[PDB]
Amino acid sequence: GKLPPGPSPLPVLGNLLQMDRKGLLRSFLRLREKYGDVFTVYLGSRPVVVLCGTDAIREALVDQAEAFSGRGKIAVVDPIFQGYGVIFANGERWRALRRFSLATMRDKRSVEERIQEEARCLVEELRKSKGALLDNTLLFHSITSNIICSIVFGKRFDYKDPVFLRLLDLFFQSFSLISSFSSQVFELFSGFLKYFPGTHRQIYRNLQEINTFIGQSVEKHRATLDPSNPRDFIDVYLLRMEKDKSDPSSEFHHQNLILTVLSLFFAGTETTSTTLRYGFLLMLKYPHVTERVQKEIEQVIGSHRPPALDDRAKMPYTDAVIHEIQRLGDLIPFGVPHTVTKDTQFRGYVIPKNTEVFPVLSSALHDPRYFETPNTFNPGHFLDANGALKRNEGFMPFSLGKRICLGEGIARTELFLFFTTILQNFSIASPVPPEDIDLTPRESGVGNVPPSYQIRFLARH
Ligand code: HEM
Ligand SMILES: OC[C@H]1O[C@H](O[C@H]2[C@H](O)[C@@H](O)[C@H](OCCCCCC3CCCCC3)O[C@@H]2CO)[C@H](O)[C@@H](O)[C@@H]1O
Ligand SMILES: *C(=O)Cc1cc2ccccc2c2ccccc12
Repeated sequence: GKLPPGPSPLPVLGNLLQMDRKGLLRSFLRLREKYGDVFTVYLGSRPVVVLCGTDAIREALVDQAEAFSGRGKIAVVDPIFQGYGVIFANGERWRALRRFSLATMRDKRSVEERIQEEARCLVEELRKSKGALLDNTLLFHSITSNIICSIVFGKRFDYKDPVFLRLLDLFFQSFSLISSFSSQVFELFSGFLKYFPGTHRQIYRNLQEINTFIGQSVEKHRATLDPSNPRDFIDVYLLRMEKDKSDPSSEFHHQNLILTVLSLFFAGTETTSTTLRYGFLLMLKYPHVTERVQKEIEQVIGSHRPPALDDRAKMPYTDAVIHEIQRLGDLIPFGVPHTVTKDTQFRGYVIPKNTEVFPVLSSALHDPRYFETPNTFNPGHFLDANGALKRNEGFMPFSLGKRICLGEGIARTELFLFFTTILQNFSIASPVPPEDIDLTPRESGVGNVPPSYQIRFLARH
């Protein structure tokens, strides 16, 4: 017995009265001030253990990896996934799906070359605009999704493709709704609120419309399949289904196929797109940073050949900028919920099997032990005296352990290549003066959404 300390819950409302009106994160952080780095809060009738500060998150996700390798539910999307797909699977199912998903993408065209192709495509599209004002939200969604579309469907979509844009539109307005205050209220009281209209029904329709698109893509694949030459993620999955016909315990069937594909879209598009969008807002607010990036781009890569992934090792400052963008961006602030896979002894407290655990990544990315000024943009957080890249234990935007972001490599490959290839060909400007640029996110929840802004991409001759 004895859970981490916490405020006295009510039978139904849990700790509702102890919460902050600003959000779940702001509630989590306010309770840390009173109860410390590891506490219990009751979101409704269920208890969750919240983990604050670098040291405590590492003590759980790294030191007791297996115990904290369990995935928790998110109320607004569970109806879609229902424990199927790689993100929300558990036990043997997750282990199977994740291993497959790693091994599949770990090896036609490499993921690096696909990203380079999208980079080239983006630069060509940005030249068209001829240095006019634009909101980069749409294009940043397109490129990120086009990487996943390349991995999954075995091709990419033109930026002004209407069906692509329509399904992109609805898929992305889903993240806006997921990160809303209303959806956070739904997290606590889904048991009652599910029978009533709300954001959750819209998120339901939007994700089902994509599941439907995936479903029929799977069928186009099943019908154009060449076993000798699997073109993408789906083909490899389908061939795996054939190999596991006789095995009754195989997880490689329809529901897992559909929802793993969505999972790769659901996870591998938005935050990447948002990180890039936040990136350029900071790059507008700090032209001198941008200038030493482009200076480093010039020195290492040139202005002729496109940037490649082995240039990163030779570009510590740009790498430090990217790290710092990711750190300050803080796109998944209270992380994605884990559960303990068994009864777990932790920091003198005992966490009962299947209890939900919240690794607050914001409290780690803003840890004053590891960063001088946690609230100020400073690529220097990741630079030593020699101007070399410097690992920082507080840096965990992809979380840690067995559940670490399955697509870390891909993300950082996207981030690097997109940032460098854009800034190689383009200098940036905005009608808003640097010192007048606001960084406060438009929405804050399980995802942070940076405010929308106008930007110029001016070709460099
Ligand atoms: C800006 C880039 C990205 C960031 C910061 C990010 C962050 C995260 C975080 C915080 C988690 C939760 C891990 C946990 O349970 O603690 C996660 C999980 C996951 N991510 Fe990402 N992500 C990014 C992009 C991607 C990409 C490009 C992919 C692949 C296409 C991807 C695929 C996944 C998957 C499959 C999981 C669940 C893995 C599991 O539960 O075992 N993500 N990511
Ligand atoms: O090139 C023309 C031929 O290709 C067609 O493919 C269509 C298909 O109808 C269809 O696959 C496609 O629509 C794709 C919508 C994009 C969905 C991807 C989203 C899913 C996740 C969230 C964001 C991206 O549009 C394609 C047009 O390029 C069809 O196969 C034919 O009708 C047509 O003759
Ligand atoms: C950024 O990738 C957004 C995001 C990722 C994610 C990854 C795994 C599980 C759940 C995730 C999210 C849930 C809710 C909102 C955003 C995300």
